[PDB]
Amino acid sequence: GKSENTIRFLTFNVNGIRTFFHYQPFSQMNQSLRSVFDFFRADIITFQQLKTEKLSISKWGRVDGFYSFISIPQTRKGYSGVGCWIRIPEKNHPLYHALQVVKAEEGITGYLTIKNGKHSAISYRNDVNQGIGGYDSLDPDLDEKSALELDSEGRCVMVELACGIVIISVYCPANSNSSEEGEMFRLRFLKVLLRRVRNLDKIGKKIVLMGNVNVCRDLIDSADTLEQFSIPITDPMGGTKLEAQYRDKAIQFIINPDTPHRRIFNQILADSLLPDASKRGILIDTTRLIQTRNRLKMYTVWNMLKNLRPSNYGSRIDFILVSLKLERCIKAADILPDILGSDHCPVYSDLDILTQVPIPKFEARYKYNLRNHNVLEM
Amino acid sequence: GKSENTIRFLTFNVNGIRTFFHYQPFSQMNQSLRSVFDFFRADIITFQQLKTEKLSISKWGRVDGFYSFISIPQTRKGYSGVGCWIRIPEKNHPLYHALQVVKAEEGITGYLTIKNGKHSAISYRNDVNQGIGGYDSLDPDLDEKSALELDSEGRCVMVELACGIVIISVYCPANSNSSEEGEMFRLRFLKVLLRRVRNLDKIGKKIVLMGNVNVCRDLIDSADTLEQFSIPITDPMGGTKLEAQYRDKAIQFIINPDTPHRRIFNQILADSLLPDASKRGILIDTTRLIQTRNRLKMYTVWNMLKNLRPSNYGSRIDFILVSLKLERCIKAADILPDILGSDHCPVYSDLDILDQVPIPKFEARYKYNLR
DNA sequence: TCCGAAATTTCGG
DNA sequence: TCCGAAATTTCGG
Ligand SMILES: [Ca+2]
Repeated sequence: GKSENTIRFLTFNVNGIRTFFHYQPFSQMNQSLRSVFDFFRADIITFQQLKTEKLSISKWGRVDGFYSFISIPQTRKGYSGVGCWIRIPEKNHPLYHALQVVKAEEGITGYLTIKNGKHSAISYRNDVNQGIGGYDSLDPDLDEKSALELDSEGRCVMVELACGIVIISVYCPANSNSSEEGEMFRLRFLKVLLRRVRNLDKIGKKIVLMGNVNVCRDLIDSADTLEQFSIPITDPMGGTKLEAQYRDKAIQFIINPDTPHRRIFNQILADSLLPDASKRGILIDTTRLIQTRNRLKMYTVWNMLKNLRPSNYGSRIDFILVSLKLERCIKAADILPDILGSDHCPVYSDLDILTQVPIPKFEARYKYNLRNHNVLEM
Repeated sequence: GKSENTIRFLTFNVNGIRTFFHYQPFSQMNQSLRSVFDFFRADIITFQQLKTEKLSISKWGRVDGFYSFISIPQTRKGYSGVGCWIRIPEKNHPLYHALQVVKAEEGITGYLTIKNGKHSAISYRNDVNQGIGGYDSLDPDLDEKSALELDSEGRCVMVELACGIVIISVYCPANSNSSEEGEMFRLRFLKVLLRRVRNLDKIGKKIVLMGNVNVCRDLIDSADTLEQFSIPITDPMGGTKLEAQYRDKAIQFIINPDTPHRRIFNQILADSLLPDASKRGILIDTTRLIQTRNRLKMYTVWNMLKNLRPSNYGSRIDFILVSLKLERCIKAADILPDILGSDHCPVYSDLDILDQVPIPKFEARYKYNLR
């Protein structure tokens, strides 16, 4: 179970929020996200790949006892989409002032807009009281046209708490078709994201970056590559010995020039296998911290398989990454591969952290005007 | 060489039956389908994508010694079109009573009509002595309008023999423009067709499904996808080694939710790569059975505009599928990539059957009113 | 006579 | 990467 006064972060690539509610035990919960969140005993939850539409936000955006922040594509339906939910504790709770949401933002670039008046619209970069900040040079040749296109697929939601913690929930592109246009989009997204994180860290923000990064960081987290190199997994807790016996191949997995995204992602992890990780990384893999590097077969995705978790198959591309200043707060971190309903499994981590501000305009009830989703609309 | 009890099935996406007669050796046959069928020594033949018109049926629908069953669009000329031809054996032949055509049908839904009199027509679903059967719930919400729309492009011809064999000749939609409405039409056509196959199989018919399915079943039948995954082909007979090293991509190819037509086609294949194919599928890929899964680059279509036929870079979308009840009959099966005349190549399979009547009204002489 | 539940087969990933 | 969810077939008062 979870401790009494810790915040449980939960990430889950549901691969269709409507479809995941068709599996036990969630099929018994009448499509109630509140029942799901109480089932996992979670307080800050992010769901990636919602595959939803604006009409359905009247259901996923109103959760009793929670704040809802949801980002979907502007026009394309049933594609991508990220949601983040912050539990509202009671006034007599010690984490009441900590879990106060002071800001909320959509995207990584800051060029996305929020309703400002009748026909007016202002982006997050121009409003310092609503934008979280850290937009200082995310890319060398980044104009508004490319930044809006980079944020056009509903892949990021940002939430800032009163205790100075910025939660960044991402569903990074995967480039599943192996195209040149898709690979450049993937690399540009990752570089802008990690740069945005580095900017917020210099300002002094405690950063929790979690979600589906679609990047494998170490060789031991790739069932396909371990079979390609004929490396047998005999000891389920023999990860350190495997990385010592195959030190050369473990490093080649990261710095492989055919896969620069693996190198870019490792360059921000302080606990990376690269020797100079502690001199350049600022984020810590919470799951690898608690489970250690000995645990093998610690996979969070089994592509296209929602009903079974086969052996010798799968990867780990779902993470909960925290700033160095939050390493001393990690009390628990694991995965839940027995949960069915998606080709991904949930990942959770418990952190011990221990005037009024209006609700941010990006809250789902305001961003999507849920008070008007009535009969003619539905 | 073939025995006396051997039946040669042949399928060919001619892509314009008039244009296919321009190439060797068919240009010296004076546009005689009888000469073409004798050239292949074939007994049951289906040509897809005829691109003909009602005026020209008087030639393609009157083949000496053959029954002719041709389906074309109602109004659109030079588009789609399917034809099936059954050889009429002599009375001194052991397969004379087996090759008797007892029924014939147009389309997959049965909602199409047939001539009955003067200003009065009846569909195949209402007449039991003309319809083949198996119409029981082919789709959840299928009305008369959407079904006739599904059978409006002349893409299917069904023929039932006296020995219980039902030959289904199809030219399934391809969705070339890659539109949302076209993908739904393709998916609904493929679902209704395969459901009609399972219904006729439960009734007890020995089904032979052949034609242009426009769907790749396995990764090894797609030069495009093999190059996308950066899978080189060195040994032309190393299909088992390729599928073993790339087992993940081979299975993800079948169950990929982004390409559901590949999943739907696989569920009816008894020889599908999935673990439950033996209990779940009812059809056998004759070409894959005889050529085995080792033969790579067994393509039946190539992009002519990109000149990919010389290098044998293409796909296999043309099949001859048979019921499990006909499994022990398959004596030979191969593709014929050396035959010119189209951007596809023919496919054949030999079945040993080893086992008068009024001609159906859908025959070409009755359906299109021939003198 | 509608109703539903167990048993069974088929489906999608 | 076989497995749970969906559909259907069966059974009976
Ligand atoms: Ca709780």
